Amino acid sequence: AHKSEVAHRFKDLGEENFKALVLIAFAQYLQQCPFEDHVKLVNEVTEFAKTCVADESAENCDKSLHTLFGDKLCTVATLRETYGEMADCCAKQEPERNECFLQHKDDNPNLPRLVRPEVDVMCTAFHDNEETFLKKYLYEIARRHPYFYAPELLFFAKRYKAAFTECCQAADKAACLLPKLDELRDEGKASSAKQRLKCASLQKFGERAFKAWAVARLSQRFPKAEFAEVSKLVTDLTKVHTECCHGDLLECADDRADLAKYICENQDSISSKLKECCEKPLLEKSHCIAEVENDEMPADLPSLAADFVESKDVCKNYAEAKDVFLGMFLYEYARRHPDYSVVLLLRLAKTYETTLEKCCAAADPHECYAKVFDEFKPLVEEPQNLIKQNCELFEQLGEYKFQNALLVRYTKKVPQVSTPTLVEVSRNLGKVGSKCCKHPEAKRMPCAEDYLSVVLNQLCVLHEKTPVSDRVTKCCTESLVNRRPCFSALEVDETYVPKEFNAETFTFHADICTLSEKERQIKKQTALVELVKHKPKATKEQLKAVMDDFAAFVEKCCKADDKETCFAEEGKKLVAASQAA
Ligand SMILES: C[C@](O)(CS(=O)(=O)c1ccc(F)cc1)C(=O)Nc1ccc(C#N)c(C(F)(F)F)c1
Repeated sequence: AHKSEVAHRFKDLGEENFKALVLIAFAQYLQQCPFEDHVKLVNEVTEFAKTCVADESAENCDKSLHTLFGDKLCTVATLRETYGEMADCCAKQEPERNECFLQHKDDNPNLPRLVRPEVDVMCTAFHDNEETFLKKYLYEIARRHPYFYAPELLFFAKRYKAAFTECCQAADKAACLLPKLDELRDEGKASSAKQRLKCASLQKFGERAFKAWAVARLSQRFPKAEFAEVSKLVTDLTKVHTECCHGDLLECADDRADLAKYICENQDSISSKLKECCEKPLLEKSHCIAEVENDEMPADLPSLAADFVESKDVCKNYAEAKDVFLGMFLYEYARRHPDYSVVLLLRLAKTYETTLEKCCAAADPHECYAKVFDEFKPLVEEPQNLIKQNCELFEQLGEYKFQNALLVRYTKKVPQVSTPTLVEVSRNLGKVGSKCCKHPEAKRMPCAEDYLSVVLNQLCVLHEKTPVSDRVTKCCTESLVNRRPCFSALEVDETYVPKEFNAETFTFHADICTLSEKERQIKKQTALVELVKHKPKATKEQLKAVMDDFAAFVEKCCKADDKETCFAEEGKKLVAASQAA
């Protein structure tokens, strides 16, 4: 092992990525902390790290990264008045302190909306002080996204920098800049959500849950690779994410760089698709390897029957190494089905596992588990149908109206759920329609189903913060694999007593005329969830009336050029109609 860990990571990562990764670590633990305080702390930690590189036996150079980083964070976090119960983490020592910070990560920090300033003013600040502009980005995203995959946030940290470098020198700065920023915002929300699911799996369901997931996905991605190679990649990938999820970001970034390096040096044994990625710089290389197209599978792969049902050693091999054998099953089933969602492949492996458990205790196990693959049929057909059915509804409704349909459905199922959580989750589910229905069938399932997992997990973690519905808690705690059907099965809450009516939540203001079309949609969708919470028995027919009427007076008052009287009177008609009943 290494004398001085901060020295080892400092020299392995280089100064620039060290400081950026420590700034993220700090920002993801103490989300409410001001930017300038975090930068000062990172500066001190970094100065110290440099004394350790020069001399590894200097005073505190042999402490853990968390002891070093923890103490520095607590110089500003022991402040209970301006923060809160983050002060109690500083009453603990490692490793209990880090565990405390991990458990206090807030998925919905009460933090200001991030308003985007004039392209002209953004561009001025960028040339003025480049480094600080980019630290500000790192900081703002990390405190709002406490599980953002740190190494990818650095890649995320290299691209807006490229965007600003290029677009601030363009003739039309805004035409260059905005679509690049819009695309980075969306893909960043997708990245965050994707990583929250990896962490939720690791932290709540264990390393074994995560590995089976990795075996399934990497076997689809690298179908030419040998099981022993996939297994090695799974081990290295699992160690990387366990570290980031456990707040060991320096180690996480280092072990990821090592893995991308390993992958590119063993390319002929992994995938035929890695060529271009492996010529890119470190950050875009790692990103490219992570998003790479599936390799084409080998041509005439055998049936899998002779290794997993017909063989006389099926029950013996399972007994002697349950986990690598099932891993082998998942490797072989998943390589052959890039058209199956990861979550479907994990269900198939569980059904095979539960079948061996029952049948390897029978008279002749072979006669018991003989028709095992036959039982996969309804498991396979079921996602296919939901997706066919749901994509058809999408085509006749369009994204926006599709979202509204889910808002109404999901509000009736679980009306106790926070309104901003219902809006976000339904809108994002509605984004499955756009992103996945555009595909031919055999590509649809992984796209639609694996993305639902990401979105339902957001629902689970947002609801976990302040739980309000036992049934959501149940679906969220029961399994990972069984989450989508546990949610689909939920029926309309009859027990739910309607909400009283509040004028304010259905009264709008002129400031809505200044918002983008999208924000204005989000506003109407918010009002729509509140409508259903007020009258949950209302018919789809009734709903569309108040919706179209909402649209007309938004239309009418934004073109009324008066004294907010438009948004007042039309907000008084709703207050009068309610006081009357
Ligand atoms: C004017 C400025 O505040 C310059 S800056 O203070 O150095 C800064 C840079 C990046 C930030 F995310 C926040 C603040 C700025 O660029 N702010 C800003 C605010 C919100 C968003 C968003 N979304 C952005 C963007 F660069 F990310 F678009 C930038």
